[PDB]
Amino acid sequence: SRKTYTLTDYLKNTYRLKLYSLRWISDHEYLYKQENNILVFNAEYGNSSVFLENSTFDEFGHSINDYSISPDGQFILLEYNYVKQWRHSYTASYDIYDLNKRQLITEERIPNNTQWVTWSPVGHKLAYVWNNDIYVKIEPNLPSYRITWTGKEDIIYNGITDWVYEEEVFSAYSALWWSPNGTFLAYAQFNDTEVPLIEYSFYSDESLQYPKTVRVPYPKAGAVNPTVKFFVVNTDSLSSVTNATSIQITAPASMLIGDHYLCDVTWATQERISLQWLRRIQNYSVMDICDYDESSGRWNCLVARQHIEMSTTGWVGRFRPSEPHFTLDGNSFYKIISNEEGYRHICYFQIDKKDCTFITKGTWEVIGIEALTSDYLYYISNEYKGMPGGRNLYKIQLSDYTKVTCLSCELNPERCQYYSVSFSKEAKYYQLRCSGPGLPLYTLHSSVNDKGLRVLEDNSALDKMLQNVQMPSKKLDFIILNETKFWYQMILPPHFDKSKKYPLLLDVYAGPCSQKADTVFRLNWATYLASTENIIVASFDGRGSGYQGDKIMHAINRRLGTFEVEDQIEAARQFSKMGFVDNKRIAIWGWSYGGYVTSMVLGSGSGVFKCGIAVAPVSRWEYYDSVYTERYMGLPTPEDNLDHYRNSTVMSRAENFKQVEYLLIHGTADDNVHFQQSAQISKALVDVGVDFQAMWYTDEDHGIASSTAHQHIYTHMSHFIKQCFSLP
Amino acid sequence: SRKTYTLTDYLKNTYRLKLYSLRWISDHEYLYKQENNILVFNAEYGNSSVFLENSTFDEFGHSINDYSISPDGQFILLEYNYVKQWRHSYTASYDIYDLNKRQLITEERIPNNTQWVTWSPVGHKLAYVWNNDIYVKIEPNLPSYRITWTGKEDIIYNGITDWVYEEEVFSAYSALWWSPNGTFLAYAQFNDTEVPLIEYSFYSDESLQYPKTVRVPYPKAGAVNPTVKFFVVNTDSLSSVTNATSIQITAPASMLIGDHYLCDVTWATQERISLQWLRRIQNYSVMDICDYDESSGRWNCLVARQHIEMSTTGWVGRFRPSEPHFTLDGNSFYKIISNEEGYRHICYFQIDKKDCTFITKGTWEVIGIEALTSDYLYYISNEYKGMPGGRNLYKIQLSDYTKVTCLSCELNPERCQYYSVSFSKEAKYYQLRCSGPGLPLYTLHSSVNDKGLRVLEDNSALDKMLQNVQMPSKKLDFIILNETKFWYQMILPPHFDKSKKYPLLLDVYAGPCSQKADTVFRLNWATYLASTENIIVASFDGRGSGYQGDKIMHAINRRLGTFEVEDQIEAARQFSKMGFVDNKRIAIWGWSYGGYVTSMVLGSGSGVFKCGIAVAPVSRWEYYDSVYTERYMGLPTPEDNLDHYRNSTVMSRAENFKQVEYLLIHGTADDNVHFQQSAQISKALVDVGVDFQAMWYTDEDHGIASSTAHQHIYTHMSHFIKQCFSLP
Ligand SMILES: Cc1cc2ncc(C(=O)NCC(C)(C)NCC(=O)N3CCC[C@H]3C#N)cn2n1
Ligand SMILES: Cc1cc2ncc(C(=O)NCC(C)(C)NCC(=O)N3CCC[C@H]3C#N)cn2n1
Ligand SMILES: CC(=O)N[C@@H]1[C@@H](O)[C@H](O)[C@@H](CO)O[C@H]1O
Ligand SMILES: *[C@@H]1O[C@H](CO)[C@@H](O)[C@H](O)[C@H]1NC(C)=O
Ligand SMILES: *[C@@H]1O[C@H](CO)[C@@H](O)[C@H](O)[C@H]1NC(C)=O
Ligand SMILES: *[C@@H]1O[C@H](CO)[C@@H](O)[C@H](O)[C@H]1NC(C)=O
Ligand SMILES: *[C@@H]1O[C@H](CO)[C@@H](O)[C@H](O)[C@H]1NC(C)=O
Ligand SMILES: *[C@@H]1O[C@H](CO)[C@@H](O)[C@H](O)[C@H]1NC(C)=O
Ligand SMILES: *[C@@H]1O[C@H](CO)[C@@H](O)[C@H](O)[C@H]1NC(C)=O
Ligand SMILES: *[C@@H]1O[C@H](CO)[C@@H](O)[C@H](O)[C@H]1NC(C)=O
Ligand SMILES: *[C@@H]1O[C@H](CO)[C@@H](O)[C@H](O)[C@H]1NC(C)=O
Ligand SMILES: *[C@@H]1O[C@H](CO)[C@@H](O)[C@H](O)[C@H]1NC(C)=O
Ligand SMILES: *[C@@H]1O[C@H](CO)[C@@H](O)[C@H](O)[C@H]1NC(C)=O
Ligand SMILES: *[C@@H]1O[C@H](CO)[C@@H](O)[C@H](O)[C@H]1NC(C)=O
Ligand SMILES: *[C@@H]1O[C@H](CO)[C@@H](O)[C@H](O)[C@H]1NC(C)=O
Repeated sequence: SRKTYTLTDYLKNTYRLKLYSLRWISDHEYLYKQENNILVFNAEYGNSSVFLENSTFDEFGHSINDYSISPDGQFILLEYNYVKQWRHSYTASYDIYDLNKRQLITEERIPNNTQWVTWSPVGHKLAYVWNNDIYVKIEPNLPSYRITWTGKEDIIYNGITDWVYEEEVFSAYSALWWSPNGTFLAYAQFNDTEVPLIEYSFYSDESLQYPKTVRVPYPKAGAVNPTVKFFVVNTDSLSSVTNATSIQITAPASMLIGDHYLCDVTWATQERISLQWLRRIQNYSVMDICDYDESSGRWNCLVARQHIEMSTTGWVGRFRPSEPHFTLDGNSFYKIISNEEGYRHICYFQIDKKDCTFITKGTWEVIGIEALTSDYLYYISNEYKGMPGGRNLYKIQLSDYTKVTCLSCELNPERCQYYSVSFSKEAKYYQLRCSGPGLPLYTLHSSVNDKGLRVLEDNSALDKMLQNVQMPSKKLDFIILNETKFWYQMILPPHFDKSKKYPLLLDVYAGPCSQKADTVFRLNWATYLASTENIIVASFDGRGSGYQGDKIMHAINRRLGTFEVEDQIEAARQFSKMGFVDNKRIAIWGWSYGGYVTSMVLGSGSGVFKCGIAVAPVSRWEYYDSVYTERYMGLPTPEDNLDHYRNSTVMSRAENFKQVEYLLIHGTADDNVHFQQSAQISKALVDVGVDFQAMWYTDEDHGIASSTAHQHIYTHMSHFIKQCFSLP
Repeated sequence: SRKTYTLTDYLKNTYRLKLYSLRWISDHEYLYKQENNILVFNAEYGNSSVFLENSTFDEFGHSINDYSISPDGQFILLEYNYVKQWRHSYTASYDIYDLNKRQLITEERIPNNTQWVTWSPVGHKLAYVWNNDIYVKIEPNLPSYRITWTGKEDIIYNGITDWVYEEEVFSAYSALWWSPNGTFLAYAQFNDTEVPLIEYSFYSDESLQYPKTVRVPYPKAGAVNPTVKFFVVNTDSLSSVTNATSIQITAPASMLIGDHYLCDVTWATQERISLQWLRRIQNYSVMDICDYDESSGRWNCLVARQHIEMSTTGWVGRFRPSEPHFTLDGNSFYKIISNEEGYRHICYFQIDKKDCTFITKGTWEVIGIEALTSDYLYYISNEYKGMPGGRNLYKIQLSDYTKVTCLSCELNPERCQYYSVSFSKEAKYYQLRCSGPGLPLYTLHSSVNDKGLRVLEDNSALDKMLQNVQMPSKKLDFIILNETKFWYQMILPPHFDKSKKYPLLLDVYAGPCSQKADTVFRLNWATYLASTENIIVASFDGRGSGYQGDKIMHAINRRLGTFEVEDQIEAARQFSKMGFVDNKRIAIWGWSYGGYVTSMVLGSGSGVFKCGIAVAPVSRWEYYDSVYTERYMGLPTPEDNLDHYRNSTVMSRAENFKQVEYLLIHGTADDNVHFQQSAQISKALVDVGVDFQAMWYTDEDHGIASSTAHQHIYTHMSHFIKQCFSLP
């Protein structure tokens, strides 16, 4: 066809995927960003109208980052001056705008540097965090009622997470949860007094004469963790001339014996809070159901209705214990739980009753409970066809658990095998979101019929463009390594010939609960390596991987660095048993956990790999964070699992790296997997005679995310792959 | 047959130069280590006696780092437990041993972690620094007096230097100076209170979980400097119940007007100190000459005894104002001053007189004054043959300044063109120390007659070893740019011929006062590049270089990054004009200042250089230290020289590096030229799109000089020059 997908197209984004990201604002209405105008669309009858003329700029002159409308409709927040912190955390400035008047509130403004803002779910109350303390505005033009006073930089956090709870427990900076009608404000406080700092240099722009040492409370494996308290405040009874009153609700006594984590907060009703707790050995978990009591102000959590969850073989959850989806009445909930057969399935709990009824079953897993109605529960799963790498929407009839209906399986079954869903409020309308194996398809539905109303974006211009390109295909299949299936994918070059020997990259992540063999569509680096340079970029899911039952996933418990690494050698070995793969040209690469896994493969002495690349790798598990590492490994005490902590290091395999070419990459401002880890790889290689290639990225974080640095890292890695595979 | 000088032979140190490391202890005797038996030798007659046996000090329990015999012979310091700090500084443990008995001094011992130790010049007194304070010890067994109390880590340095005084002022961790007979002890005090810290990480062993942040008071260009005060204690009047009085000698009013340094301390007489100060703009210096009185104990410095040394065109000194050489009576002195013509020569000063009288002149420079008797002043110079990178010993009859006589020129004129000298006490004997261009040759001589007594070491065993190895030859010659001779050296391959086109490396330092073209013999990395791989390694001293007058040296004044860069490029243009060099295979490399000029050459755009390697380079003069930088640059203020601080960065040349292959190298614990400096080069290259090779070194300093990291850096660089020059 004359043309390929080049590296320049990946880095500059020539061939664009169009998304259809909408925010629901009611039970029937949503917002979309059509050009620079924000339109509201009525999802029943189809019609739309312009809500924001004046764009993305003009209301003060500032380029706006977000447009959060209050749920009653009367007000709007304009977010400006975004300053990224870590993965979810940021600071910004916040002007509140009156929509019934069309004018700015210059009375009692939210101060710049604000860490978090959230409207109450009803009305127009605000709660915001600023300087580690919570603030509450009853009206947006009236003074803030301050609510905590204990906040201090790097030490006490009220209403926002610390480093490790952000990245590793909640997946979020926020630690405010409102009651559904707006009355109570629940919040968690974190305490980082005795937690040790990672210290790293930051060089800044050229004019900064002395480097800044950036210092971050960060527990690594075995270290002193943070501590957690949990509170509730009533907002309707805040005194205008006295202090707020925050009633603590203490964690259950089976948690207070050790170090523990608060891992979930979901309000069941206006007067009921569900709270999951996790022991530091993350295989024992306790939910409290905590009702208010109007005669005392307090929160009682009767131990009878608390629900225990545990693991005798791994850890509770996929990363954390799963979220309960309550029924409206308060008195029951559904929750994803691993069953007796090993597989993760929906389970119905009744508030004062032990155990659960499994409402789903089989050799496959539920991914998430998406929406709960009077008569249906909607869920995504990988059930369809026996493929653990596809996603489809389902609905269980709650009066007859045998009446499950797939709502997305058959809509376009060759093009669309990987769905997600965004439901409106009360679940009246649902936007399906296909994302492979053909081009992303975005469609709107009503829940009454399951009939489709409109097609929101079909990716037509993306299609028409890509018919010029010699595009690669994806094989998706399995290999039976015992009796059990293990899944894989291959991006194969265009014009692929089974009687020709191609070079073979493994893309690797490989960590606990990962998935790399999937039906998703991607325009990435691997698309350039197959399209232009004729490399098969394959990828394997082995022992330790997710979405397939705990006999696969929990294979790696107390044993990181072993079977996820060894089955990746077996995957390359197996692909080279097939006769379209060159034996003399087999690279391996990953980022992060895959950087780690790549280095352990390179240092195993297998013979199979000529070269590899490790970007921002872990190298030794005592250098990475406590919450993640000890979830799988235990504690690095010799009463526990110190022997495997020490036996699983990249450093202790340094000797075998002279059999291989090696590129090591890392960002010097990595707040996540610190530059330490790569500094310890490189020193071990130096101390044993091996030669390798290195590349630091000055000031770049864990994602190596800057536009110039992203262009550079992939250009450098391309030249490494091409020299290794003998390509001009 | 014949083998070749390989990289393995360089690294493992196969062909070893024997030196002759003697140490004078009298006017007629020296000590020399043989087998860890230290022997004393008699100079005239040549006989020896074993003074310390190798088997003695096994019972001690430790491997000894140094021996230091007292000037009366009654004692010895045994230094052990060496722990390097910076270039000259260290911490140690010290036992004293009695040589009239044969036992250790058991009580009143020098503490552990002592920073510096020195005997008085006559006798057996001990001044030591520990915890930043001076302690005096009149007899080895008696309790130590405590001279100072103000000592404080990182802040107050009594009798030792802070960072910048160690590196750039004294070349020495020491800041004690005894009087010749031992009655007085003088000291500097540095005050680093407001000097900004520089911060960097230290990762340490694999077992260290959090990286430590090293912090060092370090004044960068323009930043607040340390201050200085100067003191003298009479150590024959220390009270056993009260503190020692320390009389402070104050600097001249013409130094106290702004910032300044104390740059030389020389005792002239038993009651006469010479002190030499330098303004922060280092083109003005004042020598005070301060006499004691027994009338009060004050030290009065007469202004009718001050001598001013200015510079009209650059800075005072080669690196600092030169050391004075007092005659015995103390009333007159000789020092190396720049004459009217710009060339450095010996000037005879008389104390009360203003002017000086030149004792030498010509088109060459005096390197050092090495001895002063009543009849002769002995000096090293480059006069011989017109060669600015040769060295020879001279003597200058003080009764007749035209009766100059070269003591070393004609000894072995083909083998020996680079000398140094060590005289005995009172200058009765001298060791000459030839360094090339043949194998090093060590000889002893008598001063009364200039008769050679013996050969001490001749490197006979190395010469036998090298007859079976194909060694490279060395050309040392000159080009003529703008009517001036500028010298170069070429290390030419074995069996070299005029007809082939050889690839050319260009080794560089290039800094102010440097000399990379000389007559000294070396077995180095360049010897392997010539021997095995057939690479001409070349070197050139352009403008800015020393030894050739101030018309060449002060060309670079205020102007670093300018003519020294231009002239390494023009030297490589010129070397291509000779027909034996491949102009598609020029490369460039240096270390430190040489990595700065490598970088400024590689980013010039000249077309000459295909590749190069900057190791631990400067990149911006505001990141390097104040004392060095501002010597040649002024202050980085817009009232001074800011504009040229900004024009002369590597970063502002980043876009042009797209034309050249590039390897940037740096060790992360470099306390001298910080890892900051390469980290801002790489940011600049990234933010502009240019690929480059990188290499870091975890915990290596400015030297990159561990056994493992020395093997690894030179192996990695060897790969880069081979693959650039297309060599297998
Ligand atoms: C699809 C899905 C669902 C889900 N639910 C939770 C998380 C989650 O908690 N993610 C945080 C995580 C990225 C694992 N933090 C650790 C981290 O960053 N690590 C670990 C070692 C290497 C390095 C990397 N990369 C991720 N998903 N994804
Ligand atoms: C021949 C000779 C004799 C001598 N006596 C003293 C000094 C001296 O004190 N020199 C300053 C020095 C120790 C090199 N510090 C500066 C330094 O290390 N720099 C400067 C920028 C790059 C980096 C390097 N390399 C130099 N000489 N030379
Ligand atoms: C910071 C803090 O709360 N420290 C408490 C202190 O108040 C108490 O007096 C002491 C002895 O009982 O115990 C500490 O843990
Ligand atoms: C849609 O049309 C009806 C009026 O017939 C009404 O709901 C509203 O004006 C329109 N809504 C939107 C979002 O455009
Ligand atoms: C911060 O708030 C101030 C009010 O103090 C406002 O004038 C300004 O626009 C805000 N943003 C910045 C970047 O200062
Ligand atoms: C934070 O925790 C430390 C113990 O790590 C304790 O001393 C301090 O009192 C706590 N502060 C608050 C506000 O809870
Ligand atoms: C509220 O209490 C805090 C102590 O937690 C105190 O510092 C503050 O003065 C009180 N505020 C008011 C308005 O009384
Ligand atoms: C919200 O529910 C609470 C809890 O019972 C009740 O106190 C309050 O009256 C309700 N408020 C609103 C606005 O509905
Ligand atoms: C949790 O894991 C540990 C470590 O493998 C094990 O000893 C313990 O029995 C497990 N189960 C519970 C409920 O603690
Ligand atoms: C050298 O020999 C003479 C004569 O025996 C002796 O007096 C002198 O001490 C000896 N010196 C040494 C260092 O052995
Ligand atoms: C210094 O301490 C070491 C122990 O590290 C000990 O062996 C030695 O005897 C001590 N030396 C002195 C002079 O106190
Ligand atoms: C050191 O200097 C600081 C000013 O930076 C001053 O406060 C202190 O007194 C001085 N200390 C000594 C021992 O001179
Ligand atoms: C000075 O000496 C007295 C004893 O006379 C002693 O107490 C004091 O420590 C010394 N001075 C200082 C500043 O330490
Ligand atoms: C050293 O010279 C000084 C100054 O003249 C005098 O006070 C002292 O007596 C002399 N000491 C010795 C040991 O010669
Ligand atoms: C020192 O250098 C400055 C800066 O170039 C120059 O203006 C001045 O004349 C010199 N000052 C002295 C005291 O020689």
